[PDB]
Amino acid sequence: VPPITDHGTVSNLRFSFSDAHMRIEEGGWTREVTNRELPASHDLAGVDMCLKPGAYRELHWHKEAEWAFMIAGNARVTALDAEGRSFIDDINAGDLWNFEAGIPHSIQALDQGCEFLLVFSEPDFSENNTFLLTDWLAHTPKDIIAANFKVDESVLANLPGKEKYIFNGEVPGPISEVKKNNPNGDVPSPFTFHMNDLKPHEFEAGKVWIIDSKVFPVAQTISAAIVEIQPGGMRELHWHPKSEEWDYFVQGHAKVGVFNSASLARTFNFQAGDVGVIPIVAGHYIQNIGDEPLIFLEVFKNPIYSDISLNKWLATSPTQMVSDHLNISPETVEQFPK
Amino acid sequence: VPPITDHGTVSNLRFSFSDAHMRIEEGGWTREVTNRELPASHDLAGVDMCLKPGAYRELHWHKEAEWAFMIAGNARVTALDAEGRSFIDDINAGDLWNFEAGIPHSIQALDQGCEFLLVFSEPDFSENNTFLLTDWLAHTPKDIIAANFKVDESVLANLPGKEKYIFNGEVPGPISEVKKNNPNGDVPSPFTFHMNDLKPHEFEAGKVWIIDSKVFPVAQTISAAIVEIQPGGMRELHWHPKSEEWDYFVQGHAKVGVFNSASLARTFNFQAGDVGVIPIVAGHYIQNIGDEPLIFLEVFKNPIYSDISLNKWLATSPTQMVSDHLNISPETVEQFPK
Amino acid sequence: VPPITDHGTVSNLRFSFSDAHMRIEEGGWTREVTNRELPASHDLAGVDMCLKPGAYRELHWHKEAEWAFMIAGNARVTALDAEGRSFIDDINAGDLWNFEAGIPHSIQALDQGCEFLLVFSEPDFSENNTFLLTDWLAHTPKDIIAANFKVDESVLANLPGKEKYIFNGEVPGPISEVKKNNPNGDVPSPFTFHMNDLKPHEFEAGKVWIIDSKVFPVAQTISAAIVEIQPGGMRELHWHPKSEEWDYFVQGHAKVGVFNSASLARTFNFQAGDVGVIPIVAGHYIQNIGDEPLIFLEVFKNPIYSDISLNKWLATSPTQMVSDHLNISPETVEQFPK
Amino acid sequence: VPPITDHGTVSNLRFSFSDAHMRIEEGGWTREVTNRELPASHDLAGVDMCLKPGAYRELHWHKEAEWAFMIAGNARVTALDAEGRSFIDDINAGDLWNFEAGIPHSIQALDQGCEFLLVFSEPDFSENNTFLLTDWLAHTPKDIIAANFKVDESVLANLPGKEKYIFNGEVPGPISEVKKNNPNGDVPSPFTFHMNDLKPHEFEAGKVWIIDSKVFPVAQTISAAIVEIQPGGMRELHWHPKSEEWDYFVQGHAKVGVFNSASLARTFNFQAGDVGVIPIVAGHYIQNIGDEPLIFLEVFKNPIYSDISLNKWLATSPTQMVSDHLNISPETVEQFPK
Amino acid sequence: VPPITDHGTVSNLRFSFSDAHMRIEEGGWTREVTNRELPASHDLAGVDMCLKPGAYRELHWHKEAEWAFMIAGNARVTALDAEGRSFIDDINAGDLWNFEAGIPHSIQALDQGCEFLLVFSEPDFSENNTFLLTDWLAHTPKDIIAANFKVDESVLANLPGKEKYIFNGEVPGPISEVKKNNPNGDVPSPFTFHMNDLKPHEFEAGKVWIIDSKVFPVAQTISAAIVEIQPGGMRELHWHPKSEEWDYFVQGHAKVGVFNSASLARTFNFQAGDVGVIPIVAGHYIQNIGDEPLIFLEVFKNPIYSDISLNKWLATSPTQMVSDHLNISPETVEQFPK
Amino acid sequence: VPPITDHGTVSNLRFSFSDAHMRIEEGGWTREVTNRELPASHDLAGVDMCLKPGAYRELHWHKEAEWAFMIAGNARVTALDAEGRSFIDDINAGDLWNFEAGIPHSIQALDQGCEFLLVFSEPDFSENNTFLLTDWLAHTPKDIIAANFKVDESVLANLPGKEKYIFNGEVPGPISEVKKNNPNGDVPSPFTFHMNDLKPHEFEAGKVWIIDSKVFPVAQTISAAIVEIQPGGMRELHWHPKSEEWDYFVQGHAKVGVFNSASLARTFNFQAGDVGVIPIVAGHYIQNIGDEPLIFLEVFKNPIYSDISLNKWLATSPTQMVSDHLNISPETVEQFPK
Ligand SMILES: [Mn+2]
Ligand SMILES: [Mn+2]
Ligand SMILES: [Mn+2]
Ligand SMILES: [Mn+2]
Ligand SMILES: [Mn+2]
Ligand SMILES: [Mn+2]
Ligand SMILES: [Mn+2]
Ligand SMILES: [Mn+2]
Ligand SMILES: [Mn+2]
Ligand SMILES: [Mn+2]
Repeated sequence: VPPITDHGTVSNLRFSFSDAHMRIEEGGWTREVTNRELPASHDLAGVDMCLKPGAYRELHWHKEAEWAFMIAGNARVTALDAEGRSFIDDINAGDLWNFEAGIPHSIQALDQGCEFLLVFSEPDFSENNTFLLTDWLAHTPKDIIAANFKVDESVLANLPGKEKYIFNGEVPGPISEVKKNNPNGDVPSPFTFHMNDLKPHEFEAGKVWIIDSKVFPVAQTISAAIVEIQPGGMRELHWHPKSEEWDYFVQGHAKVGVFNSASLARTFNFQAGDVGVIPIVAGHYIQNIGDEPLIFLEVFKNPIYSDISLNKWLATSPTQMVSDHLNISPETVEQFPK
Repeated sequence: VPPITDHGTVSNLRFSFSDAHMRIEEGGWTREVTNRELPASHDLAGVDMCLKPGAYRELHWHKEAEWAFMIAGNARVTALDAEGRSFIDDINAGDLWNFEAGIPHSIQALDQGCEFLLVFSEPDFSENNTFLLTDWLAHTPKDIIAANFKVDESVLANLPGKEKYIFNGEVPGPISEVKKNNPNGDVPSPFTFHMNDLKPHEFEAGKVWIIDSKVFPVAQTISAAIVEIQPGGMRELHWHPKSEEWDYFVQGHAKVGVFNSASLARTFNFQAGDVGVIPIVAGHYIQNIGDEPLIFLEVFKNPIYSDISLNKWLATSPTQMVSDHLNISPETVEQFPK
Repeated sequence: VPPITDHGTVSNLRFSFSDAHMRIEEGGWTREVTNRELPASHDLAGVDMCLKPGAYRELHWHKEAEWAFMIAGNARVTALDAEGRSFIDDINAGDLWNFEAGIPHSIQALDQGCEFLLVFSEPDFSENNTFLLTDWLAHTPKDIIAANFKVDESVLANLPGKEKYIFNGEVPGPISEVKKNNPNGDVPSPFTFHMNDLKPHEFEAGKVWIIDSKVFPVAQTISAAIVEIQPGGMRELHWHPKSEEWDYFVQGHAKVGVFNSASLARTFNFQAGDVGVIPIVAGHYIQNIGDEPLIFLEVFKNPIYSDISLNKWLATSPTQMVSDHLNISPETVEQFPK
Repeated sequence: VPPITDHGTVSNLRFSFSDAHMRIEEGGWTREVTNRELPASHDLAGVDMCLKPGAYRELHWHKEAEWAFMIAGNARVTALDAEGRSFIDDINAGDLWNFEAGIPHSIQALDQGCEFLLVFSEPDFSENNTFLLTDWLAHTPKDIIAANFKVDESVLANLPGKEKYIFNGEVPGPISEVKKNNPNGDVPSPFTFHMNDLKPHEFEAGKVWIIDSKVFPVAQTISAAIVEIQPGGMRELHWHPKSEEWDYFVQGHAKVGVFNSASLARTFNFQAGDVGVIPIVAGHYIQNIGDEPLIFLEVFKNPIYSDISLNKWLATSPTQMVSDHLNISPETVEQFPK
Repeated sequence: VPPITDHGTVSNLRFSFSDAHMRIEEGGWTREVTNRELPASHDLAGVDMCLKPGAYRELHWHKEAEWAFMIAGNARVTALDAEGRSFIDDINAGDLWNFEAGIPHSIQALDQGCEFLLVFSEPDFSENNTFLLTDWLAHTPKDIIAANFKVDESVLANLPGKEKYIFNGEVPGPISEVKKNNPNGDVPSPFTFHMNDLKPHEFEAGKVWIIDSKVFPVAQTISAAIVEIQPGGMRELHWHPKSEEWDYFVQGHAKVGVFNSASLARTFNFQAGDVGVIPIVAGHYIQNIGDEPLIFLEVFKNPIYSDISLNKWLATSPTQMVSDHLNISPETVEQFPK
Repeated sequence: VPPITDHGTVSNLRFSFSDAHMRIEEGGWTREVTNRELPASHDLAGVDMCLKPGAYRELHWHKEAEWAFMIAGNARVTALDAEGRSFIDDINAGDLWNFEAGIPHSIQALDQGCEFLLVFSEPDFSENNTFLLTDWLAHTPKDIIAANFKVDESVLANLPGKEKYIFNGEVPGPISEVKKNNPNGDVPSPFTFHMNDLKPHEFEAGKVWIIDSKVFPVAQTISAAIVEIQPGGMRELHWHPKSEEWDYFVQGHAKVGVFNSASLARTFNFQAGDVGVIPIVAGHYIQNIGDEPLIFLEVFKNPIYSDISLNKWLATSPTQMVSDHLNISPETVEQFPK
């Protein structure tokens, strides 16, 4: 039963990962929520990926930018930038990584295994359309690859003739034991973000970690806010002035209300496996309706996080004006949060 | 009777605000010219709005950016930026304001009433599709609103159940009396521009006030030039190398000739209240053909104003080249203004 | 007969200037390759132009940005910027010029005649739809032109009533004797790039000059790399992470291999007159299959050049990782170029 | 001052031919209203053309189908169908003609001169991009034209090198003196409709002539209704179930009210020479608000005319239903016109 | 856990009505599945609507065509065609109705209440964007309505100023005593289809009712197949050569396998509330995986039903060919069903 | 060197099959020309296919329609229609076949081998995106297929795990000994057209076979004209009033001149392997400039062939009109061909 205040035609704004197709491979599985599942999304698409301990996410690159939140476990990522500088790191649950457009990279689960959420900067992304190393070489002439590698063709007899995508491997050693020497050195700012290094803005019902370009300098395309709200609390009525919002609910149960313009309003129930979308500058709230902390990510195709809270808007507006607006006494306006 | 020099298929570039449907409300009226009326417009849309003394344009926001030229009267504007800092000011005829995308604001006419022109950073804008405070709260559950405001549900019984848009109010007190304290402070650069602060570039036939981001720093999306051309004068043949041009004619009568590419040319007569469009990098002139000084706004979806004049181009081009081009002697080409 | 490793549906990527329609004029000829010829090109379009000694390319402008490589001969360019500062220079084979959007300019061949390649910042550009001075003036009322020049209309009796486009003239004098005085002075950074000022990056089989905004400051829209590859040489396997690639072969014979995503691969034979396109972030190689040096241009709609080589990528990647990927031992992997 | 019952954003639906550019030629003039003037039109475009006595509209053809209503004067039209069959006729004020897609034809005014309205089956038509006989031959090699006509090239010496479009001529002789012999014979059904052959449907306030494919068999693409409404009369509330409606107001002053769905309503005043558009299945009324008979054409891109009257709908609806809907007693519902 | 025989990226093809937002009214409720929920749907949109006894679905029309399947209960429909002929009928569960584009109609539940499925001839339809009688009259001037009904304005004082959409009423009397006298008579063929008049085609695993234009003459836009499959049964491997398929599952549990081209295949699990889509000419099967009979609707935007069965295709094909294809002996090919 | 009469921007209208990628399979080869090679084509796409004697083109179907011309050799086709009726026939060079949308079919070369041209009813077609029998079953679960065929899964052990597309087989026996029995019988009209059954209309320089739905009833989507032009002859100036033209040149060298509207004209040379495009209603000619007869196919997405010749148009127009048009004498006009 929807609220008495819902009205008009608003698109579906919710899709569960459990309704997504499961590509299962030895060493892990993958599934995605794209604009082919949720057409209200115009900026971002999400992939939920899981790797068994030591399993590879095959070396690859793509036209889109990658933003990743570590759901569980631990993993190692490697990458190379456009100036020939290399990057290597290990991360645990709660951490992020970020590869801007066309930056090649790898992921390998460590002893714990891993599950992570990836966000891609085009709404029509697909994991089955990424540029894979083994696919690339499987479709390059062996004389050409031999000339490139400066070796003889016989050495390349056992190159795969078909991609691996996600495949099993052994847990690697320590970084200092595996890191390869590069005369260009490392990338000047990490492609990774370790989350204890940031402390969250605390509000009444919970906490918010804001990770944008001002916190994570390489993240020039996608930014996010990790929100944790205790039971009975609520993310207050607000909107984002610059961009559509793309949500992934990590844990808990929420009631989400969205008001587009023109008497348009809809309310949805979200839970821990769901992706949601808030249209651009649409006014919305997210209320905890479960007994455990509600954790989710607001993600945006925008290097800068920004939002606007209704309470703040009214607090800075002349009191007689808000009173004439809301048909409530100035005295009662004066007691709203500030 | 068009000039014999006109040729080819050129879109219509003229539309009168008097030919737009007028939304009249208790306390004011509004009418708009968009790509639903002038499809040659690809960047901007115009709104002509009128407020009775003390009347509010309801607290609201939109996805688009706002640029406003004050036609008549006086008014007060309030706003809040993305970092929580507030803004309040009074403006008179000739002044400007600017709200970048998603910045909420209110307008209240003062004792004189006011008429103003608003320009929006999308060609398909509509005043009837704005995000209104009362609409938002009318479509939010009352328990949710109460929890947000941290008050009891009964307090919100007299909340409007329907938008106000433009409604009557009493002329407010002085800012020094009505302003609210904000621990975040004021916005660092005003959302307002007082036009007496600006000196015009003066040429033979008139004056041009140029207001772009180097003059009006918050205006990062839309910039403009106010042009006044005396009787017998002309805006010389020129073009803008980076963007389409959108005109509003304040006063006077003009003959405007536009040359798109490929032997396409069309001539229009404009008068006060007309909206016009010059295609991107199209060559054009604007001649005063009336008894009175001609005043209009050239407005652009571009942070930097720029143009290129024909006479300057020829004066800097080698004389033999201009001579071979125009079949005119070097001596008289040397006679052109520089 | 295509290689066994090619697979799938890849668009055509090759189009010959010899297959483009030739507009012949008094004083020169022109032909173009656009997405009306090569729909896989989404960013840029190419124009091949030839001018007889002393011949004019008519004074003109366009919405698009111009990046030009001088194929043969010598020529003079003139231009004017938005701040009223002028530019004039002479250039030889191998030199470049660049006029950003809407910057008006002219070209005149010198004693040798000239042939040059122009690349434009929209894939649907057209040489037959540029903004011509005489086309403009032929479609402006003569009273208006008279007022603009403030001459009497008698002087304008011989204005062309029709474009000239490309017309004959005398080889002009030295810059020092023909240059016109401009109180605003010259442009602060040249619209020209003399290739003798830049040393090539040299690798084993050849050389490449990289010219982008860090080398050629006015070129904020288009960048390029001029590549020369000795017989038996090859441009090593790589991709461009940010942009589509647009190629013009100057001289020689090449075999070009392209790997799009999803096991998509195609091989092409390219020749002296040919235009090619490599899709965004597509992996590719370019092998010289002739006995004369292969010269070509990689051009991009991007102010910064960027690429990533497979050799460097594997070089910076952990050896066990590369070995697990490619089904070859660490020992032979340790033998790849770096 | 719009009715208080108007609401919401409705496109502009009115455009006056007097605001369209007038292409004037020796022997006549032309002007058009297309989606470049009235973007709410998605099906049809209008042309208002005037020919001096004996004047030709040049032999031509186009991709679109044209429907013509003769406003004043008399004319002769000729055409050819796809089976090699020819057609020739004379027509007067009030008469129609119809040329399906690609059917070539000519128009020549007779002694009175003529003005006529043409309607075209694409909203983006323009008269300046029609296929002209002289244009065609002016851009065909003269040897090719010579071989085609089986003649030698010097008779083609005075072939126009440029179109004629509208040029002067002598009022031709009688058809029985002028008709050329065609072994394929005449077309089986005339490309013309003489309006005196048609009985009007008579209603309370006026007359309706309905001409669709059941009446005018060749007009398989465009149909129409000529409506005349007496002073004080009204075109009753109705809608057209299958297509958009395109109007030309021949004479009088009208108030036209349009209701799209979702509480969207707009009201316009129309006068002679105005073109209007009613969106698909939109409900509308047309009231005469002048003292002279209101005459206009409702035109549709549809071979069959159809409409549905509100009064008829209510009369055929169960009385308790109409009452339950309108909160009016059965006693009153039984009194509506049926 | 998907089958291994699945591969590649196929859009989501399943959406549950229970995940669609519910519009609740006094007397009924509504919910829809469109391409805002199911973007793979390119032809049709679905509405699940339920009415309380005596409740009206308001008199209305829409630009799209309506095809309706009666899920439960009984109801009365009324309509009017383009020739002024009337229609009224009652239907029970399992029956259909059909209103082509713009045909006005009403629905009123009888004593039992009703639930029905509506399918509309555009994928972006919306129940909240329908043309309602009262919405229309609420936005028509009262003087205009007074003239239209030929009554004085005092009678129209109680006209709704706002839509009703779905509202309560009394179960009406028999058609014979409530039917209104229309001098134009009844429509020539009913807008209704009583399913007991049609015998199903029987196959061993179930039954198929095929309803297209040859059986239901007014239904010229949408046709359907009602399929019932016993436990252990299967709708054999087949495709439809001319159209997309739009599915609504009435009862049961199904496993549906879809094979698009190019090794793309996906399998879904369907049940009672679900909507599905089969892309055009895609090969598919539907297996009953429950204990109860599986009942569903295959619906098409196509007046004629068509399919092609794999078994028949192979049976009519030369056995040497089928054997050469499938690597099966001829004798085994000879025992496939035919 | 293009004619003096060419002018303006025309798309490229030519592409050679020799420039298309050739997919080689044991037993044959295939290559295609689509809008990824020739973006001016908006209706049709071409495939050039060659099958070794006895080789199969795998059993398949597609969304688009097939119209095919037999270039050389002989072949056998099989198909099944939507009413369960089967078709089988063998054909030789010069014959056609036609399978409407979604009609499944097979091709097998006979003793001679075969090469044929296929034309498809969408411009973005690709042979590598066809629905293949083995692809379908290889991506269908084998339990499902076994239940479908009512066999044991053991039987399905050797089903391919991958498409066959083009594979070798033995040249089959006579139709009467291989045709399978079908209780529904054969299709009422053949999907094949034997060209010896058609007499060509003979004109002066050559012959024309016109094959459309009035000649070839199953061909309701694509029609064609086979044109043979003797040396020194020419296909006269003409245009097609209803559709774009798609050409394939069987034999010879041609000069083709195309006139779009608005002074747009371009001329191309076509030869033995070329595909061409003529825009809709564009006026054009095709002249033989070789020493052998020029044979080509004009193909159209239109069930009815139609064209309009300039000579017929002028012969049927009043002579004074043609004379005033062309500035030619009435007597010289009267000697034009008729
Ligand atoms: Mn990745
Ligand atoms: Mn938010
Ligand atoms: Mn300007
Ligand atoms: Mn240029
Ligand atoms: Mn490259
Ligand atoms: Mn015409
Ligand atoms: Mn009407
Ligand atoms: Mn309905
Ligand atoms: Mn089916
Ligand atoms: Mn032709």
